[PDB]
Amino acid sequence: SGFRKMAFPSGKVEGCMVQVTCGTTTLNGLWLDDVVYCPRHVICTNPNYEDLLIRKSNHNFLVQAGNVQLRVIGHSMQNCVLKLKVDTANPKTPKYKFVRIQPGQTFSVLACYNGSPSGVYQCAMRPNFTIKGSFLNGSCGSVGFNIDYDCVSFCYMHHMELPTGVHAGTDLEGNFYGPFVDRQTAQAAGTDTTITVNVLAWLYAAVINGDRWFLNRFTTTLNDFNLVAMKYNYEPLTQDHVDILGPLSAQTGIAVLDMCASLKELLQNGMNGRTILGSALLEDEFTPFDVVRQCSGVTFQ
Amino acid sequence: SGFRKMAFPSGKVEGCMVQVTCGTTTLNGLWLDDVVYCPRHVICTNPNYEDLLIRKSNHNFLVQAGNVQLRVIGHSMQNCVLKLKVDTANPKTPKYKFVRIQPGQTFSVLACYNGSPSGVYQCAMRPNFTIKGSFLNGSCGSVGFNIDYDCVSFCYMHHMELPTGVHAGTDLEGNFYGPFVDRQTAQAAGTDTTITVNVLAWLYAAVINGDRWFLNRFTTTLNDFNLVAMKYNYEPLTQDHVDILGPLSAQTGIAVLDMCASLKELLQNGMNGRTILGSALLEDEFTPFDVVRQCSGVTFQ
Repeated sequence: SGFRKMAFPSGKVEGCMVQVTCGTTTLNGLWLDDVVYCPRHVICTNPNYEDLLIRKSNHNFLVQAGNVQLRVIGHSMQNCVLKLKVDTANPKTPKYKFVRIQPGQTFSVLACYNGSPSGVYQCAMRPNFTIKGSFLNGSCGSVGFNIDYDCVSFCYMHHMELPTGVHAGTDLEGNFYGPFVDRQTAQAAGTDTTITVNVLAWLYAAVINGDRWFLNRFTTTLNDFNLVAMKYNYEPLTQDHVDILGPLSAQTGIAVLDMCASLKELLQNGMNGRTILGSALLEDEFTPFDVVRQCSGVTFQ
Repeated sequence: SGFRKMAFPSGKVEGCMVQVTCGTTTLNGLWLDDVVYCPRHVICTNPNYEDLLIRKSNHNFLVQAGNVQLRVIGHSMQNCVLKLKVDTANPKTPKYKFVRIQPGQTFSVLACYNGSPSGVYQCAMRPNFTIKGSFLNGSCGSVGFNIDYDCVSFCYMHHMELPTGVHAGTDLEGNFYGPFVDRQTAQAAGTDTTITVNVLAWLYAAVINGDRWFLNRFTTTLNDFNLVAMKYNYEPLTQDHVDILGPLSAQTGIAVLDMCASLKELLQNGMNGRTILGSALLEDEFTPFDVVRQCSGVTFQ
């Protein structure tokens, strides 16, 4: 019992974190097999990165894997990330994949400085394709990921802080999440929404953990919910959402539409000083999978 | 910028997590050098563990380090943990220490099942020597820890869930945190309090992150604060607390006693629908060190 913002064990990823330096720019790189991935704004000197990259040679890239120099024997650009071919395959290379996540999906971040892992936290991709992360100067290149049995699914590389303090970055093929670019523009996060399906998964987590207050006798149709949801800046709840909550509905015997009625009342009346799962806010950064994982027993390795 | 419940990178500890089986009991063990540490309630069959342990032989203990059997060549009891001498030193043994933490101090938990690491989360030792953790059956033996440069300071081994769903365990010498025992009694958590020094450190974290609302013109003496603190079930604030908040007072230029006056008003008026650092509650599970670490840049490896 208990419920915690849990992150995946980070060792498999720590073994891949390196330091990439070229010029006066130092950031973090991801070393898989004989490639080191890192953000392309490490390239020297309003940019045009194809120009700047042809301007460069391998020996410009200093790659530090712990105490060991790493010799760059080739480079290339893949959208907003640099692929730096090195002469050594990372012996600690886990089985891995590059996958792109949907808004509302969660992942773990291994925040890094100078290729040294600093901390690990769990977060979600906001519906506006930002993440509310914790990053300081030099965290560029830190990656986000999930673990499934033994496989590391890399989904995120960190590029920049947006003026509101939220964070933007790319998948591991270099394609940004959201309408953001790796150059200095006036770019801002669009207005965010609350991930309704996640809040419902969290409420089930509260019920599983004995917090049964918020529940009620009422029920509601999906349409009538979404009419109230939209009013409170909540994502629409789809039939697929309802199906994905099914197993949690089963395990607790509270029908999905019943839980929506509780959410409806929670939105309309607030919480009146009570709390759910140690929180005075409705939490939207736990998916249905996260709840099941943290309430059934599933491990990884 | 941003602020997250961050946990230490867990790889150094994952390399030490093993599986310990004897009888029909399976739990997690900690493999450092040629010792495997684990809770003693793994011993077979109202207990008297000295009796039960002399009843046993090495070959009763099945120790699984991944795919590799581990041969137990000796055992012994150290308070509530079992030390199982094995014939192989853990090649992945990090530099480490066994340290005992004070209530109010935080640590990372690597929740494990069957020696396989499941997740990592940050938590604090409650003033009543419980932790609000996230554990399922089989998490016994999961360890808590901090990392300081390269050194893993093991501070916690998980033993049991208390009737309120909070968690109790020992340091790595087997001495419990709080008045709890590893036998079936009516034991319960005593009434908890809020870790005042931590809430103040968190408020500084909010100020550092632009959340400047809660602040005010007022001030307060330490005595007058504690008179209001005690009323709201908050730990007393000591002069040493005030000194430890010093650097954060400096960095933000809000005197410690001024921040206490804001806390005083927050306790007296509540938050009026606003939030601090994404929370509608005053958070007491970040120490002054945690805030500085997550707002200055400090790494580990």
